[PDB]
Amino acid sequence: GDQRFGDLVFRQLAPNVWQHTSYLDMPGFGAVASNGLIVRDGGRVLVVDTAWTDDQTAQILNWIKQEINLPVALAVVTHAHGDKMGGMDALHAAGIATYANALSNQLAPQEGMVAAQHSLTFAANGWVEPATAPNFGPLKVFYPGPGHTSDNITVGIDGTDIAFGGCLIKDSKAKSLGNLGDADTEHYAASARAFGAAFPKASMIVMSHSAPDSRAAITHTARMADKLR
Ligand SMILES: [O-]
Ligand SMILES: [Zn+2]
Ligand SMILES: [Zn+2]
Repeated sequence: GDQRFGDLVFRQLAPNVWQHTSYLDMPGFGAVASNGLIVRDGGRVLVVDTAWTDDQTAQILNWIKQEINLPVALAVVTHAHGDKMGGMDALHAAGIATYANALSNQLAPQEGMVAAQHSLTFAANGWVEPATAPNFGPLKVFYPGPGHTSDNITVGIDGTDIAFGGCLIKDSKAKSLGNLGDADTEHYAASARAFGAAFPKASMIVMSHSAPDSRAAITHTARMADKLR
């Protein structure tokens, strides 16, 4: 099913929703896939997450030009690590307005990333403060608490069965929680469960480093996270 386009892979998940996948060759971990999303909302496109690098992110935009040929109205990036924010300059060179958690933008420089141009803030229940998320279309942005990182956010796609956990969530057969270098080991389990609770009807869980899975990804991730505390 998957479309190969240069060194990236694109898979349609639902009407109007595609998964983008990019790779980085890192001894110790093989060629590491990272996934994000592309959403068509009528006459515009929305992107969730960059690729690892600026060049790869430019290739995402080239795939969008070829396959959709509509403007990319905005991108939201789900925390300040390179698999999610490595390509910010490519977005900015393309004139795309970029959004991230306020805390991601503050952490971006120390993580070697370029901040998004706009900051999202969150209400006490975890839902994005509306004034900070203009024109988000079907993207429903939720801060579940600290986990994979302090700043990690998640995104549901209204009108679909899809919720994106980014690097917070691992698939139901995952043998570890992957990169824990910036993790909050105390709060991870709860944050994973809060993601699930925010998007109860989402039966397709999309994530950064596994193929899409059932909601067993959420329960399994949270059980792996229980053991870090
Ligand atoms: O990451
Ligand atoms: Zn990360
Ligand atoms: Zn990651």
